[PDB]
Amino acid sequence: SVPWFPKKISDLDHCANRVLELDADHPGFKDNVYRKRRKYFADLAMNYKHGDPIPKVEFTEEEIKTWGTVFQELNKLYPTHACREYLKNLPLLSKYCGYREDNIPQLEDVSNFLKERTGFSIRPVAGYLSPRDFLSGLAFRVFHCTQYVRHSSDPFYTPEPDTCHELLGHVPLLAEPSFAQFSQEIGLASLGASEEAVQKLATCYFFTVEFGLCKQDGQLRVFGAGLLSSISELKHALSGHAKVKPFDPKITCKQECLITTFQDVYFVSESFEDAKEKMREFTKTIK
Ligand SMILES: CCCn1c(=O)[nH]c(=O)c2c1nc(Cc1nc3cc4c(cc3[nH]1)OCO4)n2Cc1ccccc1
Ligand SMILES: [Fe+3]
Repeated sequence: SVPWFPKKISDLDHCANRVLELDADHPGFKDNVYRKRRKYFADLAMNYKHGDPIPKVEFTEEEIKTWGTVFQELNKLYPTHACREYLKNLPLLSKYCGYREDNIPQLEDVSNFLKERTGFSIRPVAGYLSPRDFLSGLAFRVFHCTQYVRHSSDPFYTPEPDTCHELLGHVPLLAEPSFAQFSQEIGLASLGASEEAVQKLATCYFFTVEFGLCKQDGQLRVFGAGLLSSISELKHALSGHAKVKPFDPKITCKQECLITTFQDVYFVSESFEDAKEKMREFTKTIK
């Protein structure tokens, strides 16, 4: 008995809304106005259907300032920290999608850019989905993406994904063919897979797509989106203070995914091609 899974891109309409409303420690928890703004974003995502243009948003001066603060600091770090594929694609986004300190890019523009480059596209998502449903988007080269901005009281830290994390952390690598293929194959492996297998694929995703390191020309570089949008952990990850291990799915999938602190350990992939090969070998063992 295989569980239901999407068979075509529009089938994500039936799981994208199955969202499993701020946590007590959220910076905007007591902010009625921010709460109202978040309801606005959540409704845009809930009402979205595949085929729609993604609704364009007029961001407030406050939201744009928060983005600018994060953008400015992270861009100082990227040349010495980010992998070559990230650095190659970031300027294309400045040119074609309006990445600037004083402008938050629109998801529809970024989606059109990705569609041309690698066939990836964006779907706005209200909030957290099951790992099964989130990974199933990747099978159709769909990235479920938050559209809201973090609270302005703390521009540097966010307990959840926001659109700064999506646009600065995830998008430049989805524009890279080798990474897009790697990501899609995680989604494909997940379709109709056992609960057990889905969880293991989710953890492998976490320690590559979200917090991965890679080796390039003998150096350690960052490709994980969660690192690329966190000023403090981006620096920490390439400091001598961090614990590092080679990416190895059978080992990596045993590691706990930390959400409110720095990771205990980071995994180093040799290349996106090699990570992809290692996942192919791994998925055979859990089908
Ligand atoms: C299968 C992987 C786990 N996983 C899941 O099971 N379901 C998801 O919906 C999911 C997810 N992962 C991410 C995307 C994501 N990026 C993150 C970056 C972070 C983070 C959490 C993140 N979740 O904390 C540290 O930095 N999402 C999208 C998401 C959207 C809105 C709120 C939370 C999460
Ligand atoms: Fe993420």
